[PDB]
Amino acid sequence: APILLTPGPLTTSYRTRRAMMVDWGSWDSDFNELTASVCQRLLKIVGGEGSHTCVPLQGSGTFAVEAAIGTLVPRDGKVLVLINGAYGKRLAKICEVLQRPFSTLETEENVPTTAADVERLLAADPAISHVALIHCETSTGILNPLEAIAKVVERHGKRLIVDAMSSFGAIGIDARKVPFDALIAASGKCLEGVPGMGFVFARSAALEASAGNCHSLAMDLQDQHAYMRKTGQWRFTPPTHVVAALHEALSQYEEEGGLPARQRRYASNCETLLGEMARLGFRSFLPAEIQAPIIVTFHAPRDPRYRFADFYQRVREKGFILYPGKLTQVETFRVGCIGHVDAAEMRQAVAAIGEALRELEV
Amino acid sequence: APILLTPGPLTTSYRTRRAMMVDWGSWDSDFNELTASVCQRLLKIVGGEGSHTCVPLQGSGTFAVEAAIGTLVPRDGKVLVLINGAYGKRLAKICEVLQRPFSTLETEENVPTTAADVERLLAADPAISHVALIHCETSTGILNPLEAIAKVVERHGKRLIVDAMSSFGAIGIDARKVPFDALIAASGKCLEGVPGMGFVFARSAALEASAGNCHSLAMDLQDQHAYMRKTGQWRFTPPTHVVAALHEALSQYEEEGGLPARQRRYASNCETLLGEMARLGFRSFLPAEIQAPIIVTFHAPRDPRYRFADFYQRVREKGFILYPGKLTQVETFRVGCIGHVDAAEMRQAVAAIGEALRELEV
Repeated sequence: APILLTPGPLTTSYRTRRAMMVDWGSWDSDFNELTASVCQRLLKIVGGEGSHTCVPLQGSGTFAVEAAIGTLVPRDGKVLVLINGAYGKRLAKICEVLQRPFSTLETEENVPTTAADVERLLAADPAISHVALIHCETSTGILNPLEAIAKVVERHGKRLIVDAMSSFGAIGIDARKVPFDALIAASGKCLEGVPGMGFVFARSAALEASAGNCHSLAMDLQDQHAYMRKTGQWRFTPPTHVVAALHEALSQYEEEGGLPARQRRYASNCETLLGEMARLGFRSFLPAEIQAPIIVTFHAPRDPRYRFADFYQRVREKGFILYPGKLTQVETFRVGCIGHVDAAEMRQAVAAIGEALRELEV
Repeated sequence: APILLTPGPLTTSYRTRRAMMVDWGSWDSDFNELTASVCQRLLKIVGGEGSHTCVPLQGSGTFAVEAAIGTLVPRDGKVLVLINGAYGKRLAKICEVLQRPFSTLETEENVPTTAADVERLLAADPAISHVALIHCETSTGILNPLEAIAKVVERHGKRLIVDAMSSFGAIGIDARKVPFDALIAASGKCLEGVPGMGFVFARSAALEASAGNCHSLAMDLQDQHAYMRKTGQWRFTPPTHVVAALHEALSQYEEEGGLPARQRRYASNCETLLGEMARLGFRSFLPAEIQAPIIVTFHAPRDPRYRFADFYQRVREKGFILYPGKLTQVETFRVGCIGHVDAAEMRQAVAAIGEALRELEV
């Protein structure tokens, strides 16, 4: 099994995988307990103990992003979508599919979404009800300044929907300090669970009033929450093994020292990565002042010999799975620095990368 | 870990769980291969090699049922929903939420949906475009006669959407003999995978023409299929470990002798169950002539001492998790006979049941 240097699904600890060796009953109180501990550990992290509720959902994070747009953004609401990358585009496609009146702020891939340009467009038309953005655009690993953007959004009585899939668990987000109606994350990223379940931190009072709003049965967070309030059970088949794994990964996250411990490791991995790759002659697409310690985009070698598909295949053989580029304009590739990986796996990865290239991109 | 005598999530083999000990890359060709083998093994079973395509989906089977109603049933289409149980009700809620013009045939819980009453209502109004039903209502384990109903539906140029979640893998369904536009199943039932992914066998030509129809991004089987045609990849995060488990469970299903081998075991489990429970003084809710070998509903003991929650708890301690009743009118409970369980675990379960009751329901 190669190490996965991707934005998830990623390399998980074996504790994490062990947890899946157990079959649970979805009706069973033990599983009801498991579910509740997961929700409360999650709600603990985001700092939403008083004001929000953690609604878990089957499927990927996109499922839960849609679920949140669907259940919280009303029929008569306009959303500003910030779109500085691929995740941002998905937000646009989701509002459209839900035919939700919406408006787009595309700010190109190499530069952050600014509080400033969010300010002007908001001032224009009080029509807009909601603002939606991605915290970390994994397409390039740009970190958007959410705290600056949240404050600017709140200052205008508009409401924030934050996609924190790639960043939740690793970049500090505190609910009482970053006002939002919805933060969405998933199981298989910075928390280091396996993939297969999403969750939404929704404001208690927004969700309670959202009864009937959702365009979807399966993705109705109000119906989901209400039923789970009542019975402690999921409406529909839960992915039991995924929830257990996430519970166990949450155990490890707490043991290791929480967000700061997870952030320190990733920041360290991010450095070793940039450090070693620079020493190979690689340029990062982003300079350090904007670079999230989640995933690094690197300019492809100019060498007319360079083939990503080749380069990927040789590095796999040496025990490391990298990630393709996602930019239309300049050829690149990506290396994650997250999951159950330390500074020393990073340098072995770069050393492998170097070896792969010497057969024969120069 | 107790044995799960439920309709799933259920007791899985350990081969199945072992498969999850591996992290896969969603972009990785190995995982692309894994995904394709799963789809083709699935498409093989339902007999849809020539006419249908297996679209896999994240989340539970309900997610894929919605996905199929959403992507295949047009804006200008009326659906007849057959509703002889809880699964049937969900179908009604889904068409409503999708605001799909629809109509209901409720036939009570103890008697099958008949080809005859489907015939009349169809003749009434050619408005109806689609018919939807559950093959096995797990609420009672009634088997609906789908072959009789399919033929009656086809005979009227209407189109069938079949929820086969509880029955697929164990009751014979052949595509060239049972005309349908969509059969939906999931990973965590009669196939004995773990839960966490759905799939839809959609008619090749219906799905190809469904471009844009879906009410959902996440649940758009056309967009999902098209993208997977192109890249061999899932649009969004796949639950890699779930797909691997299902692959491995599909391996075992093929080794053991396919549908007939799976059916023989379950029919045998079903007998031992009925056999032993009768010998305790239990009455099944259904007589043998209608009873699917999936799950058995049993009349609760009349004894004013009887408490399901108590009865459940003691049987758990003895290594068996049963299932609550789901009927509004008469008190019952349910015992599954599916998953990785043989005739001899069935009799140990009944013997435990007997023991649990002797402390002190009489």
